[PDB]
Amino acid sequence: QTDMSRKAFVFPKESDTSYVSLKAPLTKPLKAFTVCLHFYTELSSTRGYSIFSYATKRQDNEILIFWSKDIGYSFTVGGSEILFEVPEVTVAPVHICTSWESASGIVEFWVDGKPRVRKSLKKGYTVGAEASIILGQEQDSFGGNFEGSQSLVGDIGNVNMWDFVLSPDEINTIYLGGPFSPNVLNWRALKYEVQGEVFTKPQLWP
Amino acid sequence: QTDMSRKAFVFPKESDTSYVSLKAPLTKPLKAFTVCLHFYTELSSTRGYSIFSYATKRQDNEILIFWSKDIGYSFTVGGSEILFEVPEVTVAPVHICTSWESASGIVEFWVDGKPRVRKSLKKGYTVGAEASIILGQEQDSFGGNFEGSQSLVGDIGNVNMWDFVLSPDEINTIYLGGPFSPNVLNWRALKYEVQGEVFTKPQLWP
Amino acid sequence: QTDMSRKAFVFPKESDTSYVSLKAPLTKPLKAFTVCLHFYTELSSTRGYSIFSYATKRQDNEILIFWSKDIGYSFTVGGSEILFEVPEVTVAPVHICTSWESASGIVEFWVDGKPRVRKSLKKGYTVGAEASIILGQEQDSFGGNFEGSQSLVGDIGNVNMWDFVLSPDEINTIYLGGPFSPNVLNWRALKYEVQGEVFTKPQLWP
Amino acid sequence: QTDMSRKAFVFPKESDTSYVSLKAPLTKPLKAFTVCLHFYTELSSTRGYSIFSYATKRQDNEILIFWSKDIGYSFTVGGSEILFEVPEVTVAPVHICTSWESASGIVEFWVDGKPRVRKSLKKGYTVGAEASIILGQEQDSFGGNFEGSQSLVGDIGNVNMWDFVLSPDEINTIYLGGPFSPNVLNWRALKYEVQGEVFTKPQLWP
Amino acid sequence: QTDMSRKAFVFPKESDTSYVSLKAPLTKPLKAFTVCLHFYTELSSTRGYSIFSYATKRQDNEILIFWSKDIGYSFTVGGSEILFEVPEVTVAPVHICTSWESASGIVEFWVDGKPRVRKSLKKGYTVGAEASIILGQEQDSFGGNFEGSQSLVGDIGNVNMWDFVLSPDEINTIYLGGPFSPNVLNWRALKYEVQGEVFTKPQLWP
Ligand SMILES: CCCCN(CCCC)CCCP(=O)(O)O
Ligand SMILES: CCCCN(CCCC)CCCP(=O)(O)O
Ligand SMILES: CCCCN(CCCC)CCCP(=O)(O)O
Ligand SMILES: CCCCN(CCCC)CCCP(=O)(O)O
Ligand SMILES: CCCCN(CCCC)CCCP(=O)(O)O
Ligand SMILES: [Ca+2]
Ligand SMILES: [Ca+2]
Ligand SMILES: [Ca+2]
Ligand SMILES: [Ca+2]
Ligand SMILES: [Ca+2]
Ligand SMILES: [Ca+2]
Ligand SMILES: [Ca+2]
Ligand SMILES: [Ca+2]
Ligand SMILES: [Ca+2]
Ligand SMILES: [Ca+2]
Repeated sequence: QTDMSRKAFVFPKESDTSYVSLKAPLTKPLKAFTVCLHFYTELSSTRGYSIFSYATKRQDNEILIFWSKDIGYSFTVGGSEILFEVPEVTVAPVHICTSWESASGIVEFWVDGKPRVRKSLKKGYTVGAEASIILGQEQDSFGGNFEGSQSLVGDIGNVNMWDFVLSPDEINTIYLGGPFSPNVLNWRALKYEVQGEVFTKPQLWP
Repeated sequence: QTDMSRKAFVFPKESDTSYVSLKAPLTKPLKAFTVCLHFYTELSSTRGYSIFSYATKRQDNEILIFWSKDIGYSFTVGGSEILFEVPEVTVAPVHICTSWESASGIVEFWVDGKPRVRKSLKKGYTVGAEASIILGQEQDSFGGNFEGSQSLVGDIGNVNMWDFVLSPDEINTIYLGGPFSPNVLNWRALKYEVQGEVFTKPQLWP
Repeated sequence: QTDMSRKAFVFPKESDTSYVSLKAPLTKPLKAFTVCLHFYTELSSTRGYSIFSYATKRQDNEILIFWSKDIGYSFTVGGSEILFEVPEVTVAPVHICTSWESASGIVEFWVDGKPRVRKSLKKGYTVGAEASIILGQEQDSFGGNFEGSQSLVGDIGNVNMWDFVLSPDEINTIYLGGPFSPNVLNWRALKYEVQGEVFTKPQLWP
Repeated sequence: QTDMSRKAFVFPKESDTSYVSLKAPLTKPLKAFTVCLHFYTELSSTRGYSIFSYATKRQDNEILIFWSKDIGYSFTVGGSEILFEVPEVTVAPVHICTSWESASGIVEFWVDGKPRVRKSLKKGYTVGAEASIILGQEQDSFGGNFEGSQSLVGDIGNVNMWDFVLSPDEINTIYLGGPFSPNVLNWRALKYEVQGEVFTKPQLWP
Repeated sequence: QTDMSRKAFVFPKESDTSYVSLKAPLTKPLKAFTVCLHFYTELSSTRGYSIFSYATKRQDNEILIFWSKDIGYSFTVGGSEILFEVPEVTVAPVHICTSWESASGIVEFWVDGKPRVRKSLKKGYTVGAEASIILGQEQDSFGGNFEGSQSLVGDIGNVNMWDFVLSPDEINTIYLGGPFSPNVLNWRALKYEVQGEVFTKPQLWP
């Protein structure tokens, strides 16, 4: 357990061996979830990068948040991809929240507290519980097989994960700075593991 | 009767068989009306879509609100079309109010509480009372014959219908969030019928 | 006498025979004046139109306010024209005030409470008193000879006329909505005459 | 002495013989000064014009503020010119303050209370005391030889001149409209002389 | 010791021999530092210029802050360069803070109180203590060998240097004018040496 309030992981330069591993107390498979986080990078105009890699032994992309240059945000659960197009890209810290529900397949994508339209993806699916969560790298296998061209170079922090779907009002308090209690991943109670060239410094965003 | 406050219909993906059917207790033909609603979609840059389809046995487009790509808003009553051009299109939730009067033919179109100029359309017409109201699809016949390329993909809600013309001051309270009583269709007392892949989730707009 | 507060004239569709005739209790010829009004139309990008036509038996353009497409506002007194160029045109309600002085020829043109530079026009002239004032059409003769391509299609209201020149401080209150006592044309005590396809509905602007 | 508060000089139309002559009680030559004023004109997109002409028997451009079309602001003291480039030109009232110091050659140029970078001009010079100050025309000789193509057409006022350099804090109060005491030219105690077609009317700016 | 509060150095015109030399009480080599300053110039659109030149006998570019036209900000420590690209350049006063850490190589770059992403540079380096600090010129040798095309023409002031890395909260107060205490270079206690055509005048920014 570590209180990571006001701190953030920083990946200074592109690398093949830098990443942090988040550990989750999972026991039941997920029928829905919600992931929120902050990050800041200039790469969005040069190439793409991995933002949040959640892998399983049977599926290297169990749930992945990815930025594809010139296209926008890429959101894939269970190997199937959906896109949230973004034309104008301005370099600044950004806050994303994204949720998925099995019973309906609806996926919500919030960017800086403002919601994007709702789309479908993997209706009826069930996400694996025994996962490997990695920041700063894209997983091709369980916790391994990283591509350096998918590295994240910059700051990442404030990651929080639930096992249900957050309502608009809850998403607002999360972005606005209100008190929320995650039940999967908690920034204020993080069990993590550092590997490679990564540092912990005060966060740049408010 | 269903109180749909803070809830909205969501059509996740393009489809040919998804729609909700609103039921109206009409007895006299309409000599004027006013229709208001919220909706949110990214389609406006890809194609056009149906926003509100009100059909009669003799006229498949008794009153229709439609978005034509690259042109703007399309408003047709009794088969006759009038346009409200829109050059710049920004993706976000939008609130539309539109009214029509027979004695004058004047049509008003409000977008996010700001009015567009007044135009003429079907002066002296009389709208049919035995209608079929459909959301998420365009009607070519009484409650049927849907085109998939006219589907609405996204959120729609807060639909309310009167049988007279609302004054500017009245429209304001509806947009600003005040307490009003619709007299044709009431979001707070909706008799509807769901069909296909459609869901009811908390609304995204305030 | 009619109190026209909060009401406005609407010319829904293009026509050749629609207009209202304002009646003025004039006795002395005008050595200066000031005219203010609201209007709202989309025509500004399609063609030109007449906003306020003040005609005399000897001069069909005794004082005329006109929008010439691609050029801007046209202001002519006694047959002589002056232009206030406008490059960017955005469709929305607009408030114009315009004054003329004989002793100096100075003309002011205020748009939405913001003034344009001062220009000269017909120094020493004297405007006729026995006039015909028409809204929605352009006069080629005393109260007649309308051209349909000069029609005004939209809303017009809040027209008020003085027989002297209004100061900046006064113009401000008129735009902001303060109490003024006109002595030629008074919206709150209007003697007018309707003709053709014209209607009276609540005003759209605040 | 005349208090010209809230009133302004207006040059309605282009002319060769319209101008006002400001009279200054000078006795010592100027080793530094500061000039502030308001003005409003549409010419900036058509041609250039003279804003403030201070001439001597030996030097027709002892200190001149000039707008050169497509280039920006032109500032010349003692016959030597320096430029403050301006790319985008928007038509509205503008407030300029400009100062010069001999010991350093530093010139400051403030536009609407915001400063431009500092530049050099005529270090060690000494400005003549027996000058002719003219508004609305450009001087080629002592109080004469006007070029009509250099006329200023519009409003000008609030001109005030010191014999020292105003600090940033002081410039702010001058722009905001606070109590300042000029010791060369004072709007509230102006000894001037009108000639030609020029008028005194209330100012358009606040 | 000199208190330079509210004052700033001015380099009026391009020159080869104008510069101020800041003197620092250094004894130990720097394992990290942070530099903050204000500056204002129009050159950014014409050519590049030196902002802050810190040279050693063995390295003419021990730490240099430089603006390269059409590219953005150039930041080099120990001869190795890293870039913070800037596409749009608007002329106005600007406040920059920049820090470097040896243990991590992380460099932060704050512009007008807003941070750019974190990058790596010269991890494990050690900056020399016996340095020559120059403003307004670029050093090719210890305190000499200036290129005129690298001159800074405009205002510079409020320069402050620490020997550690400032946190986001500290950078904020420094931008706003907080009670910060530098321990290398202090604007409120500057031991400097002036040379050439440079002047000390009140600062232009707030
Ligand atoms: C199987 C879906 C792959 C999603 N994909 C996004 C493509 C946008 C650039 C990331 C590639 C993951 P990978 O490196 O393991 O192959
Ligand atoms: C008869 C008027 C048709 C109006 N129309 C708008 C055209 C703008 C793209 C929608 C088409 C209705 P439809 O699918 O039944 O033919
Ligand atoms: C005699 C001056 C005419 C002014 N004119 C403005 C031209 C800009 C399009 C309106 C035409 C008046 P008209 O219809 O009676 O001839
Ligand atoms: C001798 C310097 C002349 C400065 N000059 C500015 C040129 C920018 C268009 C105004 C011309 C003064 P002039 O009319 O007496 O010749
Ligand atoms: C050795 C690195 C040089 C950095 N450089 C920035 C280049 C961007 C225009 C300034 C040149 C220093 P110099 O004048 O001594 O050669
Ligand atoms: Ca993968
Ligand atoms: Ca990979
Ligand atoms: Ca149809
Ligand atoms: Ca259809
Ligand atoms: Ca006509
Ligand atoms: Ca005429
Ligand atoms: Ca001259
Ligand atoms: Ca001349
Ligand atoms: Ca160098
Ligand atoms: Ca050099």
